[PDB]
Amino acid sequence: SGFRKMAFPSGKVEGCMVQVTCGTTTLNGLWLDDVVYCPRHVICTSEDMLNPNYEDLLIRKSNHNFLVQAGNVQLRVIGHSMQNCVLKLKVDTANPKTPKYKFVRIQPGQTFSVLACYNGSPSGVYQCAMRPNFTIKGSFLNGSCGSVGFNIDYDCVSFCYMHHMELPTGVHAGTDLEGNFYGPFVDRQTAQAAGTDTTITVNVLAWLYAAVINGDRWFLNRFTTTLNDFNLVAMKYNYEPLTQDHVDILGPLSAQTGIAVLDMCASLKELLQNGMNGRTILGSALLEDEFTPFDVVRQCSGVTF
Amino acid sequence: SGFRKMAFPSGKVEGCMVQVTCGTTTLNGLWLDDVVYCPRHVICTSEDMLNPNYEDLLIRKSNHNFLVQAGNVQLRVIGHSMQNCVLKLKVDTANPKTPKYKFVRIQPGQTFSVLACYNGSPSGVYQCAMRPNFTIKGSFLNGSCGSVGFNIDYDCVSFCYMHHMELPTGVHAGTDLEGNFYGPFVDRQTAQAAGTDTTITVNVLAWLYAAVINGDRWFLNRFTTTLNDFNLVAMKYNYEPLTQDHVDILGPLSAQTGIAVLDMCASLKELLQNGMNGRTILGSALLEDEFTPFDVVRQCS
Ligand SMILES: COCC(=O)N[C@@](C)(C(=O)Nc1cncc2ccccc12)c1ccc(Cl)c(Cl)c1
Repeated sequence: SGFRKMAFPSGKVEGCMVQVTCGTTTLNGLWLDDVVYCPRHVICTSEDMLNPNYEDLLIRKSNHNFLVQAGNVQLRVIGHSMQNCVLKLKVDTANPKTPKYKFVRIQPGQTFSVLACYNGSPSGVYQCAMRPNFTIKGSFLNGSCGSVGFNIDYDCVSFCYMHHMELPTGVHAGTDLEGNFYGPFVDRQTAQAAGTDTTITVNVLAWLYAAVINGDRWFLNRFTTTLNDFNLVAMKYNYEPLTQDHVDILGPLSAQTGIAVLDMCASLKELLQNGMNGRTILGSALLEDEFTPFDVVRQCSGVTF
Repeated sequence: SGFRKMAFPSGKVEGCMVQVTCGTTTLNGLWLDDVVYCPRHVICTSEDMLNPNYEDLLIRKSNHNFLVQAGNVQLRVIGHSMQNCVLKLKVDTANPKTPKYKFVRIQPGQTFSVLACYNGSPSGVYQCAMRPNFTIKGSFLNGSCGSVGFNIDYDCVSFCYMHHMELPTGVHAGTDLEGNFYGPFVDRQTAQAAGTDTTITVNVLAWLYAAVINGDRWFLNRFTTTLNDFNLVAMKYNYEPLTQDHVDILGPLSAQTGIAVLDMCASLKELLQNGMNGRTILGSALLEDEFTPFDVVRQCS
């Protein structure tokens, strides 16, 4: 029993965290094989952040301008290239702690673990979801840039995020490991605002299935709904539309609990219109949307890494 | 900015997780140096669970009855001893991945990370707190026994918990790494019930200070209170009494935010009386009590 917000074990990623220093800026880098990946804004100071020509700033840099530190060992930079918003520092040493890894771009609603680092040193791990507005509600302080988001698939680490910045509302923006931003964000100093967020519907439904698996049934009802009627109601409460893909994905949880997805939709529909009424689901007074259907299965079955 | 429930990086503890098998039972062990620590109930049979004599069952066991597996390598048991509710299996290999560590016994209200394992294999990490009733609200399935609770402070792993059992309410009971149970629990199938839980008041106040640091001030008020008047109100909502130690502990957060501890106590009384009114504090509609004053300072500086 129990349902906690659980991150993947961070050991395989901790062995990849390095400190990258370029001039006055110190952020984190991800050392995989003989390459160190980090946000390209490390080559930026104060005027280099306002209106920056990154190709122009990078051509002016030499390999010895980047001080890379793996623990107490300085890594020798032998090359530098830029792919989108990520800087790639070729080093002389291949990381012996390099795990089996992939660079994957995730979709909104998908969750991943974040290993928050400061000065190439891991300080915490947490689980969060790529919001529909492409931001992450992270916990980051100055110096966290270059902290990575990942999923662990069997023995393979799928890197899906690199932290670049904090928006004025306290939410975070970053890129996949190929330097492509998540959302309409750019890596510079300009007016950028996160779009109005929406709730990840498939994730709330998965979390309601997890509540049923844990003995919380108070919200269940005898009613069912059509997918169209549910989406008409969901749109009104700023909830993401539920597709037939989502209904299919929730199939195993529906089979395990004996509650059809559209029957669970009718419970969510009542919860949106009438509220919790002083009651809680899995210790929460709000509908949780940062557990995917796979996360629920993984935690309520016992999958290991 | 931001406030998340944050666990410590689990790498240093992952390198210590082994699988311990004794007869039909398979749970997790913690391999530190040449010793593997695990719950002593790994030696228990079917009829030897309601009233087990552990000294008697252990004297009947030999080193080859324990199959210890570190990844795909079978470790060789060369000794066995029992310290309270933990079994210590002396092995012939010192764990090369052994970090700088300590065994620390924590007090209720203290937080720690849990690395949940199944068959000596880490499946996930989460944060939780020692409840005032000495249980943890964990997420554990059968086979998670021997999973450990830890804190990491300046390169050193402080082991503070080892999972032993699930109570009938779904909450969990376990021991410190010296085998001493937290709470009035025993490692027997006897009728055991967790005492009625209470909210960790000092932790809620620390979390309200974290909300102020993050710009959330809606709950603040013009009032202050006496510690006695606060405790009289707190006990009515099943909140732990706030001691002068707690008031002292919240001093740095009080200095940083400019809100006196007893002034924040008056905010908390009002929150208890009125509720949230559709508003949230740090993305929560409930008062969070699983962040210590030390966690708040750590995360906000
Ligand atoms: C055959 O195992 C039955 C069982 O419950 N065994 C465990 C081992 C048990 O509770 N363990 C489990 C741990 N954490 C979550 C658990 C969720 C579900 C089930 C089991 C959990 C048990 C039981 C009674 C005692 Cl006194 C002790 Cl010390 C241990």
